[PDB]
Amino acid sequence: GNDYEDRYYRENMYAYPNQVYYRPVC
Repeated sequence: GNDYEDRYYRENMYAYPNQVYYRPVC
């Protein structure tokens, strides 16, 4: 399985945040 922070690696790279968003900083 996997257990990260919020739940999974969502606070890193799940779908939305590729970097921050991706090109724009957010």
